[PDB]
Amino acid sequence: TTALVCDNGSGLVKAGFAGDDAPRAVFPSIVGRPRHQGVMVGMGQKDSYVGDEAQSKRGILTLKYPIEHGIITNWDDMEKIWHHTFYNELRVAPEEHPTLLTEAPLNPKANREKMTQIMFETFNVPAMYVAIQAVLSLYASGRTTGIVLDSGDGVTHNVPIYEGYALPHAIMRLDLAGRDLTDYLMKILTERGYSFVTTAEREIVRDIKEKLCYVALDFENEMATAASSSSLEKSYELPDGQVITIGNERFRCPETLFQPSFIGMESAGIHETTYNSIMKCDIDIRKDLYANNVMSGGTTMYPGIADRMQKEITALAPSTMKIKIIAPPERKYSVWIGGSILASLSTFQQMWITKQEYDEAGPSIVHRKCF
Amino acid sequence: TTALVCDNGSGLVKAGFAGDDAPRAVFPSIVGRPRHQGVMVGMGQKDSYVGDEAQSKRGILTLKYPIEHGIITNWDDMEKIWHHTFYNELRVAPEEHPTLLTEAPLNPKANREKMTQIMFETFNVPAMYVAIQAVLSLYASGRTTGIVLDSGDGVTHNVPIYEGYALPHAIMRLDLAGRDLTDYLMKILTERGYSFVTTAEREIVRDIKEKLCYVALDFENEMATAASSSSLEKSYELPDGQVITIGNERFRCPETLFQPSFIGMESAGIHETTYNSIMKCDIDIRKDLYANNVMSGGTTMYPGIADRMQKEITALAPSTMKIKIIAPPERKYSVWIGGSILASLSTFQQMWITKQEYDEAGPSIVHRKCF
Amino acid sequence: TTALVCDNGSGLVKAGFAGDDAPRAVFPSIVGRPRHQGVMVGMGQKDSYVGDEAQSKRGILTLKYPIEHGIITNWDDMEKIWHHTFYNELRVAPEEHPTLLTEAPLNPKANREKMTQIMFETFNVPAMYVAIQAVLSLYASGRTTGIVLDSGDGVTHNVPIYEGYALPHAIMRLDLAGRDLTDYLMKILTERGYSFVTTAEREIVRDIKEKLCYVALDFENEMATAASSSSLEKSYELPDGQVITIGNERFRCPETLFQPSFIGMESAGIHETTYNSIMKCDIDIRKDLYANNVMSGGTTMYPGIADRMQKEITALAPSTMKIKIIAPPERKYSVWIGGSILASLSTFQQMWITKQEYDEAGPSIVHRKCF
Amino acid sequence: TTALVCDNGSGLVKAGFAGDDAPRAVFPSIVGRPRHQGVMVGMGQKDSYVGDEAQSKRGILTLKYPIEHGIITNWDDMEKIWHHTFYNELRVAPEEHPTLLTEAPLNPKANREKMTQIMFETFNVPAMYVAIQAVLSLYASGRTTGIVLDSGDGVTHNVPIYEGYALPHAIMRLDLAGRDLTDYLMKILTERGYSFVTTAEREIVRDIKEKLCYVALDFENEMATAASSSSLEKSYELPDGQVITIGNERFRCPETLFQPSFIGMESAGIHETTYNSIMKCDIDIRKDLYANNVMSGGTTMYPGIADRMQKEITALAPSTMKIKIIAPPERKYSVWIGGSILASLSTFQQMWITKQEYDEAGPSIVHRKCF
Amino acid sequence: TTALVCDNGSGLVKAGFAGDDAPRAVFPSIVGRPRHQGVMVGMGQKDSYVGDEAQSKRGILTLKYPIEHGIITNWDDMEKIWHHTFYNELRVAPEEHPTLLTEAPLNPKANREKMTQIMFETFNVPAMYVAIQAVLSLYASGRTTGIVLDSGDGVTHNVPIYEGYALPHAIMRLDLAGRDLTDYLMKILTERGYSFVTTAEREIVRDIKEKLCYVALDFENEMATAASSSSLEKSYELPDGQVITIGNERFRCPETLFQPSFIGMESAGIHETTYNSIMKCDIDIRKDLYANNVMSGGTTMYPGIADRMQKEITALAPSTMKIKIIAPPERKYSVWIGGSILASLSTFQQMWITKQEYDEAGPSIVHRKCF
Ligand SMILES: C/C1=C\CC[C@H](C)OC(=O)C[C@H](c2ccc(O)cc2)NC(=O)[C@@H](Cc2c[nH]c3ccccc23)N(C)C(=O)[C@H](CCCCN)NC(=O)[C@@H](C)C1
Ligand SMILES: Nc1ncnc2c1ncn2[C@@H]1O[C@H](COP(=O)(O)OP(=O)(O)O)[C@@H](O)[C@H]1O
Ligand SMILES: Nc1ncnc2c1ncn2[C@@H]1O[C@H](COP(=O)(O)OP(=O)(O)O)[C@@H](O)[C@H]1O
Ligand SMILES: Nc1ncnc2c1ncn2[C@@H]1O[C@H](COP(=O)(O)OP(=O)(O)O)[C@@H](O)[C@H]1O
Ligand SMILES: Nc1ncnc2c1ncn2[C@@H]1O[C@H](COP(=O)(O)OP(=O)(O)O)[C@@H](O)[C@H]1O
Ligand SMILES: Nc1ncnc2c1ncn2[C@@H]1O[C@H](COP(=O)(O)OP(=O)(O)O)[C@@H](O)[C@H]1O
Ligand SMILES: [Mg+2]
Ligand SMILES: [Mg+2]
Ligand SMILES: [Mg+2]
Ligand SMILES: [Mg+2]
Ligand SMILES: [Mg+2]
Repeated sequence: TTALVCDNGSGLVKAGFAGDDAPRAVFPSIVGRPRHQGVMVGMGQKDSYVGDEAQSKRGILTLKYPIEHGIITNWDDMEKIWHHTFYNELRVAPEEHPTLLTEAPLNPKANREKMTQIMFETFNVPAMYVAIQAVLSLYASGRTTGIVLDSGDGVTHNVPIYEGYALPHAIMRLDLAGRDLTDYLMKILTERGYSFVTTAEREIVRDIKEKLCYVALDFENEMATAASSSSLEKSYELPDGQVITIGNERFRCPETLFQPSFIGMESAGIHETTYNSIMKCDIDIRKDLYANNVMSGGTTMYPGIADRMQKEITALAPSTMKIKIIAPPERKYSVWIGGSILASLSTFQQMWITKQEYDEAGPSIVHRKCF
Repeated sequence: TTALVCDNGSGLVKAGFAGDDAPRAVFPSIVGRPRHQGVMVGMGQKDSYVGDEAQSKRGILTLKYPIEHGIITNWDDMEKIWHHTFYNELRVAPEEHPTLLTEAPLNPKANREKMTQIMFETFNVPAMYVAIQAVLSLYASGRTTGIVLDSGDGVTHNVPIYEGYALPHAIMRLDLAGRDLTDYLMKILTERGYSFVTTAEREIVRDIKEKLCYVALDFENEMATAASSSSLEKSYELPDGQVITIGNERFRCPETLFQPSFIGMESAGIHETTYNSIMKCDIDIRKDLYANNVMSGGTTMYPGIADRMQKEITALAPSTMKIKIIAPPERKYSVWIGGSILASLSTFQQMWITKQEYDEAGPSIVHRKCF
Repeated sequence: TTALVCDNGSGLVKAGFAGDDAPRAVFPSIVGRPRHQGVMVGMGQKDSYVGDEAQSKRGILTLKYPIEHGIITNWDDMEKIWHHTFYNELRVAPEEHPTLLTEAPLNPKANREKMTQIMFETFNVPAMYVAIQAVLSLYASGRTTGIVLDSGDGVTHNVPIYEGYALPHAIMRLDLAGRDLTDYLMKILTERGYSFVTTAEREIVRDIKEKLCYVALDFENEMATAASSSSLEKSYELPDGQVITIGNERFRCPETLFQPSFIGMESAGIHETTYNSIMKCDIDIRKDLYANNVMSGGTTMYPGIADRMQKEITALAPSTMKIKIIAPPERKYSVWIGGSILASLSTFQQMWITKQEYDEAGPSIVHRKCF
Repeated sequence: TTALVCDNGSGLVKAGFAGDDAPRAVFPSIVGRPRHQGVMVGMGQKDSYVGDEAQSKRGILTLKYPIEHGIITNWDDMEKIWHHTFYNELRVAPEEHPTLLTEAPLNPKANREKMTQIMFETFNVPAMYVAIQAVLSLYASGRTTGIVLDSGDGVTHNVPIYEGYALPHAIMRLDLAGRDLTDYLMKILTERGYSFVTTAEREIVRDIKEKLCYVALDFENEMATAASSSSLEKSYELPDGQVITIGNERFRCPETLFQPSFIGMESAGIHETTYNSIMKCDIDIRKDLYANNVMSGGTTMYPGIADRMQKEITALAPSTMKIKIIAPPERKYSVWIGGSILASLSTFQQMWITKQEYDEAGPSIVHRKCF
Repeated sequence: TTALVCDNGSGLVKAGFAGDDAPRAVFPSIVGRPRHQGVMVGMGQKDSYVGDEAQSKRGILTLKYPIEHGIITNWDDMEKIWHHTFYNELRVAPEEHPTLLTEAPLNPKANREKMTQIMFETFNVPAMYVAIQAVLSLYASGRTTGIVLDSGDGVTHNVPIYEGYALPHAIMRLDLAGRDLTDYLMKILTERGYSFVTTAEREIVRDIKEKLCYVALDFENEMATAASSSSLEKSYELPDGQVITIGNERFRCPETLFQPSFIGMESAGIHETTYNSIMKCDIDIRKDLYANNVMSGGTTMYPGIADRMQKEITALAPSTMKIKIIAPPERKYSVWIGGSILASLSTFQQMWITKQEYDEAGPSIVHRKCF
């Protein structure tokens, strides 16, 4: 019965089977609650919508994510989703086969531990394993050496691996991610009278940025040219047919990844976060890391993110260092892909945590890391 | 013994049984009082006529409605009618079975509360329920999503429902209704020497408008073409054989629904009342509301009301929004039909307020709303 | 050559010049036709008497009013009168100067239109204007805010004006007027054997009521005290010296204005007609209207009409509202006075409809209303 | 000639001179248009009333605000007002001296830009400056550190300032404001049969809430005690002397500020809006912000708003944090007061935008922000 | 006018006068820059805060150290501090008297040279001298023989002195110091959801470790006992009242000094660094060094650092060697104390480098070392 791979991340959940080349089910990790009145209850109707069903009824629901900044903040809702994923969407009964879950590095221990508990107690998972998202992304590329820049709506992080050996001590992690980009866009659009405020509207704004936003190659020049009407300006058609003129914001929003101060984020831009994480490692390694900068995660789907990353990291490094950014198609699936690969590996099977094994050992087992 | 459905609205009362496809008894909610002399009393004769009996003797009675603008202004008379409805007209003894009553949203609480009191104290109703007229209208259509424009002689109102979930916060209500249309017609006909002034005459005028009036598709053009004698002009034959030439008024009266200022009504025309009520709701919903504009209530029987509504709402909305007005046959029965349907529902039975239940709880129970 | 002001109302015609403080000619709008035999024709003699000449020969003429309920019912006769007014009585040739005519609001359009036609075609009027009687009455008072209760033998009506701005939408009009009072008096006097039946006799009865009738302050008490012989009873001396004892009728006739049902008039008494017309207007206005109740028109010459009006309107209104009825001397001339004033205004001259202007434009021009 | 300070906000305009301790002229930013008929035009009379003159004639005008939600929606009308303010009401000729204008943060750029344009092109303003309302409010208090909760009928917003340094990144803004409170009150009063619907009536309702409404300290308990007749109930005397019994609504209306869902406002109550805005800022700052919660703006004149705010914010914060709400007298003038102070500052003079300076630079200059 | 002693180290600057028993001024060598917005400039306000003033305004500043790992990385900022130290904080004018500066051994020559330059060119220092921190520490103890383990937030180093004669050839130096401990603590606290990321927050974390951290005597046993809730766990109260539960980390952070690999530091723990530095020296000396292990510097304020150091160094050495660690009170002032002593010595005066002397000789003079 093989095994199930579930990219239970923030934003979207991507699930499919070990051995598949792509997730079979992709949908938002969103729980929607009937906003007006109470619910109905007596006439059924529903007091809870999940993912794409929440999207169908979006406008009458208060939308909540259970995961924020890579952390399961609302366990009740997350549990509800998990059920709705493989149990309802994939037509899978827990006990049929074991499953792979993921998380971003440097989470609170409790995040992983409680997640595990649920898999074994709420569900009948017959063996489970948790892996670092960035690591999986590298597996998807097939490389054994490089920097993984994994950036979603939850978190942005850098993992450094060299010839199969990870370097724990230099892993970087930022709260700065897609939701901050989204929130910033909601804010910045008030400059032109386009006030989005509800959770439902927030999702529209996300739709906008995923279609129109791009990374300024040279922000200064883009701002200069933005003083003149041009191809910069786009007309976004809303759900109710009214249209929005997007100007400078089309690139100013992505800009925040390189100038975090825009949103109050007292930090370094991702080009420096990356640079510095490389600087933290031995000089004997750095040369290779430079030429294997694997970029993945949905925020890296912005057009030009690779081009400008290349530009700025090149500027920071010595001119004699050759830098190469890897940015394949399907970056949005990279982690999941890695998972499919991982689970299909013969050797890997020894890493499974059997429910019984867990029951015998207890919580702490989920942090073991041999490979 | 099933249950009784009673559309106890202003204007007309339409009663029949739960499970019927149409009301069995339809008649005016009018109380007539012998105008000349006193009454008779000693020789019987009668000091009160109701509905169709008042119509028979119309010309010697002062006619009063007990309900005005959806509010039971004269309880004595309304009580008298209720008796005369099911007790006399339908041949029903209260206690045989429970009954469904209706009202327009945003009434004074006392309207519902006192009505309830009477059902349980004056009559022996063994369980009673009150429903919003617009909601019922939507049930009659069978849709779960849309705008209900319910307009009678009492009030005009807009209710927005989405996929089974009502949106309380955006319900609109106007005093502007059929009696204002009627009163205006009485007034406007003095332009041609046709002065109607009594309550009895008022009813004639109502008869006129229900036969000849129509909604101008393009009011301006109709006024222009009205400068020439044509098919516009009609000869109405009065009760005593004298005839009336109706001109421009044939459409100028319905015009007031779109230009309320004609009667001093500082408001927005119903095309804007509708438009705005949609604007009040989330952009994620508006698209669907546009395509499910359910129009019902007797004033919507004017020929062309749908055509022009379509025209003007289309003009207000974006050209990319598809708008569809639903305007079935039997719009005049829609609310009652919905009631028959509602009462026939198995689930619905839990909503009944048992007389005992009321007696135990008290007044406030009539505003509970779970479903 | 200034201009001519003509209060061409029902009952009496009052004409004088713009700038005069009172009409120069006042006489009945009555056409009398030799009742017995034919006429004479061959020996001249006359087949038509008008106004005061008809009064001279009253007893051998059938008297007809051309205007009834404010409407020119008999154009032939009205035309004849108009000639006899300014042409014969005032010694004026049409073309010397323009003229102001009046009418009660809510007349049939044709009333005004045909009147206009005659002024320009039968006569040589070099510019003409028609004004609402009530409006003019307010001008005579000099106020810019108030209720005008204008009541003659033709009609009774209420006009509401606020700070120079009329409120069309709340104008009230009743058929109930002086001729109904007169007719009722003719009828009620048969109780004591004083049967008046001819048109000539009708005029006597009018003379009676204009001398003896008064408004009961408290009708109930007056009826009670009327059971005892007192100052109530008066001896009216007829044209032939016989005398009439008037009792209760002396106030019971005016009573009908407050209890219209007495004459079959299914309506509200004038105290409620007034009250309600105020209720029809915005709460922000009503307070002022209460304190500016301008009463005018000949029927308001009954002693006590103001006192009782005050009483009953006060009762209807809230005790905190201050009510003041204006009832100057010369109420019988108020409309005409207003006309004199109006015509003397510099600004007003732009309102004249030049004969040529009319000829060019046509009928419809008489309903323009800019000021 | 000093300078002019003009709190050109929504609702009311408060103008006075730099150095004054209070505005000299305070009046509604309302434009009224003769509702019935047309206007008059030819006889003058007026086709436009502003502020207190519109209040005088309130009942015959359609009242419009030009500013809605802090945005000048109707420039024609706003221009008209500006003229009527200092030009007519204060007896000031533009060019005599420079002026200070204000606006709520996060407005559309065009709001400020167009406003500027008018000051320099329509008027002869010799130097102008625009400031954030909340900032000015803090200046009025004299503090350099704190939270400014500025809430009017337009918008509600939170600004955080620390030791003279603003924190742009954590400014909050809500549409939820006084007009929503007012509109809600209009609606909620239909429960007791007090239907207010016109723009004129809306102003009455505002008058009601400004006199009777208060903030429930414990809403639940107030609702419980509201089941019994008590001091809760008040008799409001309307403009026409009729009285209104206000019950639960007297506090249920203010309740919406803490439970926005009441009006469909999918948001957080102002106690959480405030709390969260503090949470958005560094832990090293939060302690001070807690003890300097400066509340201002006219909606904060509701009795008990401070008491309950204190209660709920205290509950949300840790028990060890000391919280202090500043709520001086003259909260309604706070912004203007700050303006007077600001303009009187020597240093501040460098911030003026000279008309010439603007003409040379152009639009963008109005968003400069050095201090 | 005596002389000034300035422990211009990383972390804190401790200044006082030659002859004093303790520094008069102690404050952080931190420069803070207004993080949000720009600054203010025009209204003054300040664009730079130093030490305790930066602490006052901590939360709105980006905090930077100018010294890192014992090296003045940012000269601009360090210069600024020096001014703010004696010039502003101590109320001293440079030229009043000569001054003693310090540094950690094995710095880049330029560190000392540039520092000197500034003292003579930026300031008017009339003679200056630079001494090795460890040497001074030994002077403070009063011993002439021993190992000085001087460990601050900048660097950790070992100096060996025997009977007044230093042994240059065996001086050890590590980057591993207090900031690594601090940074590690920031990281390790994410295990329990306590994410500190800003420079301001970093300072809080430092405050935490300086209050709660201690050195595990037996790390293994502490980890074992840490599996059970006990006295290990502490509740730290943050600046905003929220509390933090510190567990294992309370000793795991100090552990890194003995197992540097925890932070990627491929080195030997300080117990072996010390041991080995002794091994590097002649067997005829080692015996004495063992009995005079002078520990100083702020990181040695962790409770138990002496106890465990004793334990582990004893284990490494032969059982017959007597080992004694000196760990007086005021270890945090040791270097400065030594400086006060040094400057007060008569003989020592010959070591001063006169400004003129420097000007004549040039840069190289600062590395002379006779005594
Ligand atoms: C409508 C929408 C996007 C499309 C806007 C429309 C199609 O285009 C415009 O009309 C531009 C037009 C505009 C153009 C030019 C100009 O100088 C001043 C204003 N924007 C406004 O007026 C603002 C008015 C407004 C109210 N608070 C605000 C807060 C900030 C900014 C604006 C507003 N405005 C459209 C909205 O607020 C509305 C209502 C706000 C939602 C919650 N209440 N917005 C929305 O509901 C969502 C769907 C976003
Ligand atoms: N076309 C796109 N352009 C930019 N960002 C995108 C695009 N599609 C998705 N994203 C962003 O990627 C994130 C969602 O996908 P993903 O990053 O895979 O989520 P997660 O990594 O949390 O599973 C969001 O930030 C989303 O907006
Ligand atoms: N043929 C018609 N054309 C227009 N209006 C009609 C017609 N028949 C009935 N009406 C109007 O509908 C109202 C009466 O029916 P209805 O609206 O159902 O009353 P209610 O809704 O109050 O029960 C009146 O306004 C009536 O004039
Ligand atoms: N003394 C009076 N008392 C009561 N009514 C009078 C008196 N004089 C005239 N009227 C009434 O006024 C009307 C005639 O004058 P008027 O009202 O001015 O006529 P009109 O208004 O039609 O020009 C008649 O109803 C007449 O009886
Ligand atoms: N006594 C009061 N109680 C409550 N609210 C008030 C009171 N007086 C004024 N307000 C409200 O304050 C707003 C008007 O004053 P203000 O808030 O200063 O307007 P703005 O801030 O837009 O200038 C309105 O919401 C008004 O109802
Ligand atoms: N109570 C304490 N416990 C542990 N370390 C401390 C304590 N107080 C200060 N320190 C550490 O000492 C260093 C600061 O003082 P110090 O070591 O004298 O600085 P420096 O030596 O650079 O002048 C920092 O590492 C600081 O955290
Ligand atoms: Mg991801
Ligand atoms: Mg109906
Ligand atoms: Mg008259
Ligand atoms: Mg304000
Ligand atoms: Mg040190």
